[PDB]
Amino acid sequence: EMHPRNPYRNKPPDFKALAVEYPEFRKFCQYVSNGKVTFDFKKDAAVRCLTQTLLKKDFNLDVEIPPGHLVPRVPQKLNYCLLIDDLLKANKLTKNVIGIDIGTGTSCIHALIGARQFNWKFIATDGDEKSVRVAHENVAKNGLSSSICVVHVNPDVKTVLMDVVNTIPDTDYAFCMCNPPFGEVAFVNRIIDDSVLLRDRIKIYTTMIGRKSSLKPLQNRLQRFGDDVKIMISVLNQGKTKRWMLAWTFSKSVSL
Repeated sequence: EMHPRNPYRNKPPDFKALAVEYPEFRKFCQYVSNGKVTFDFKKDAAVRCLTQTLLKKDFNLDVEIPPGHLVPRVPQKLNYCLLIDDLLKANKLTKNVIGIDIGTGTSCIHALIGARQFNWKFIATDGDEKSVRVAHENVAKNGLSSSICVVHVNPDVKTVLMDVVNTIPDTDYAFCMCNPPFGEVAFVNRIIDDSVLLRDRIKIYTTMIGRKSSLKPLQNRLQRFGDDVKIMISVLNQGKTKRWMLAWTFSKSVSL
């Protein structure tokens, strides 16, 4: 009941099998006389290693998450990827899928997961320098330099996308992912300012959102374009997590 096509909905990771296959992960597994494998989720090292192990075993991705960073959760990021995959299916844009990932984080997890599981290509973007260092490192480790292009942006500029879409000027991109920096209204409104430009150059605009009451103004802004744009909102899995997805398109050739 996480997501219909998520491989983790009905095949939860077997921590004993992961312990056997990956020894650096089973140091964080508290195997005891209980007969089961016990795992502490309240320690950051354990969650970091769990994410690393899942990426290695299920996506052939050796990734480093450095200390003091967000620890990505593979199932939820994969849910975002699949939600984007379905809309490309409906609007039949599943040929040469070039997308733009914003705020990739330290690990470009959206870019790597898309390039591995969906064969996508990405223009990846982050505003934090150590994160772009580690992003270049991860892309080069996994050999996806021919699939993901990682670009640093100075966060001072209003534009988040127009400095990026310059990278390849003869391409009309398919979509953009974003995980906003954790207030959010200003960031997403900058994205929307880029959205009223570059109108059909990017077919579908998407972003996650964490703050609850950030939806009312943003949507208020989007419906200010009236019939010119289409708007859609979606949810995530795990229940207790509080994240939404917001998508919009000026294209009439698309259907959210």
